[PDB]
Amino acid sequence: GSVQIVYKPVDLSKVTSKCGSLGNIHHKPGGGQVEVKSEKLDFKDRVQSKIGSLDNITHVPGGGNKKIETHKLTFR
Amino acid sequence: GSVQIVYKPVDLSKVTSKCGSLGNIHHKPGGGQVEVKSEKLDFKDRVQSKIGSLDNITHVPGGGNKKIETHKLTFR
Amino acid sequence: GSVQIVYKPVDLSKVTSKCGSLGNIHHKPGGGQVEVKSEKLDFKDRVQSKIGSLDNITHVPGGGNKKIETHKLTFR
Amino acid sequence: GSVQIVYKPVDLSKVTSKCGSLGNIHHKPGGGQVEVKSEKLDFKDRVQSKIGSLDNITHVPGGGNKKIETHKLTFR
Amino acid sequence: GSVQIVYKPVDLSKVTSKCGSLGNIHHKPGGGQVEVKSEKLDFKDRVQSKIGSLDNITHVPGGGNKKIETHKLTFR
Amino acid sequence: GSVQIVYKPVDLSKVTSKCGSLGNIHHKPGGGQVEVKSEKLDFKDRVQSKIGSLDNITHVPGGGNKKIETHKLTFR
Amino acid sequence: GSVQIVYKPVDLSKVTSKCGSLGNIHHKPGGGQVEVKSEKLDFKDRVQSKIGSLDNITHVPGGGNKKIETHKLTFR
Amino acid sequence: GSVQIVYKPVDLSKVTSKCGSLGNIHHKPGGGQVEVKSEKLDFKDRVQSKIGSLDNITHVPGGGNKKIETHKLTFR
Amino acid sequence: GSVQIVYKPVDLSKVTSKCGSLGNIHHKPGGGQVEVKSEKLDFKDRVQSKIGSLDNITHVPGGGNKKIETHKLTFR
Repeated sequence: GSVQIVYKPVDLSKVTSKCGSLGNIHHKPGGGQVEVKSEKLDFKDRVQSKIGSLDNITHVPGGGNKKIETHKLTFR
Repeated sequence: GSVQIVYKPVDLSKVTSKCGSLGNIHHKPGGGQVEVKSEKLDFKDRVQSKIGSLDNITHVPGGGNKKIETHKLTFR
Repeated sequence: GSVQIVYKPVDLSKVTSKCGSLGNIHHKPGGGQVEVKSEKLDFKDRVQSKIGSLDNITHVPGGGNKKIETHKLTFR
Repeated sequence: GSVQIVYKPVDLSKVTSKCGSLGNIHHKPGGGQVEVKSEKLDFKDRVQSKIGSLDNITHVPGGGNKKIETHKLTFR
Repeated sequence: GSVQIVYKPVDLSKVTSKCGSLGNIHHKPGGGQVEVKSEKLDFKDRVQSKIGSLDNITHVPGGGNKKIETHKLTFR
Repeated sequence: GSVQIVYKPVDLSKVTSKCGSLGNIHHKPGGGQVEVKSEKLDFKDRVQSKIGSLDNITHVPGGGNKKIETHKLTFR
Repeated sequence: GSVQIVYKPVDLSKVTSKCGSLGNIHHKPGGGQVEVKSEKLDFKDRVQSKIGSLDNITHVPGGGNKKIETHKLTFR
Repeated sequence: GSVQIVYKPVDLSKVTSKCGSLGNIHHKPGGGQVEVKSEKLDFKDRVQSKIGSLDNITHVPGGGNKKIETHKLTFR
Repeated sequence: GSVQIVYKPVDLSKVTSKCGSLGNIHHKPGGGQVEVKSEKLDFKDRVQSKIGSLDNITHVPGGGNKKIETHKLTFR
């Protein structure tokens, strides 16, 4: 039939931050082990994997603001 | 038939933060173990996985504001 | 029939940050082991993998702001 | 006076050990911090000292037997 | 006076060890920070000292037996 | 006076070890970090000292037996 | 004392068979599958193992008679 | 003392068979599959192993008679 | 004392067979597949192993008779 779909989302939004001095941050990790013992790995379709990782992250963004959007229109 | 769909969500919202001095932050982890013993792994469709991970994160964003949106319209 | 799809998402949005002095950040990791013992890997289609990684990240962007969009229009 | 001293301690003793297989010893310390914050130090005569130290000792002597003697004769 | 001193300690002693296979010893320290903060140090006579040290010792002597003697004769 | 001293400390002692295979010894330190801080130091007589050390030792003597003696005679 | 053991068992026995025509023997099994799906095998001390064996045996001895003996004399 | 052992067993036994025509023996197994799927094999001390064997045996001895003996005399 | 051992087992036994015509034996197995799929083999001391064997044995001895003996005399 005479099907009609209008997709018109209007976005005027704002993500903002104000900060003074940002600093004097100390990160001193004391080491330590990670250990993974296994047998054969068998990953198939679309698998996402992380094994035995050791991370030490210092992340000091002045802003660090995030806006995430996902506009979707499926028709069949 | 003569079906009509109007999708017009209007967003005028704001996410905001104000801060003075941001600092004098100390992170001193005392080490320590992570340990995983296993047999064969068999991940199939769309599997998401993490094993035996050790993390030390210092995250000091001056703003750090988050806005997440998911506009969706499915038709058959 | 006379099927019609209009996709006109209007975006006037903004991600912003203001910060003063950004500095005096110290990151001093104490080492430590990562260990992964295994048998054969058998990865097939679309697999994403990380194994046995040791990371030390210092990340100090002046802005570090992110805007992510994913517009999608699928038709059958 | 006409003093006489005979010092004739006779030692016929034995310290002994017999051992079969000695092994399969594991020592896995997880790191971690040790810290000393102070004022002026003023150590004097005959001191034996350890300050803020982190130690890991593995000692597997096949014998490890100890015999200690201290013979003394003071005359005035 | 007509003083006489005989110092004839007789030693026939033995320290002994017998051992089979000696092995499969693992020592895996995980790192870490060590810190000593102070003002000026003023150490004097006969001092033995260790400061802020991070140490790992593996000692596997096949024998490792010790015999210590200290013969002393003072006359006045 | 008519003083006499005889110092005849006979010693027929033995320090001994018999050992099989001596091996498969592993030593894997994970690194680390060290800080010692002070305003300029002052150390005097007969000192043994170590500052800010980061030290690994593997010591596998097939004997490693020790005999120590001292035979002090003082006459006044 | 004068311990004595006499071991003098007399065997005069017979194992016997008489048969006419031995034949018109058919062994016609209808085939068929054997299937074993597994993971890693980890056999240690004294293991005796068979996996997936398929046998078709036709055994037609004209006699097939058996006599088994085990004479034993233990002294302490 | 005067310990004495006499081992003098007499064997006059017989294993015997009489058979007429031995024949018209058919062995026609219909084939068939054997399948073994596995991961890594890890056999250690004294392991005895068979995997996937397929046998077709036709055994038609005219006699096939057996006599087995095991004479033993142990002294301590 | 006067220890004595006499070992004089007398064997006058017989294993015998009589058979007429020996023949008209057919062995026609319908073939068939054998399949072994695996990962790496890791065999150590005293391992006895067989993998994937296919056998077709026809054994038609005119006699096929067996006589087995095992005389043993152990002294300590």
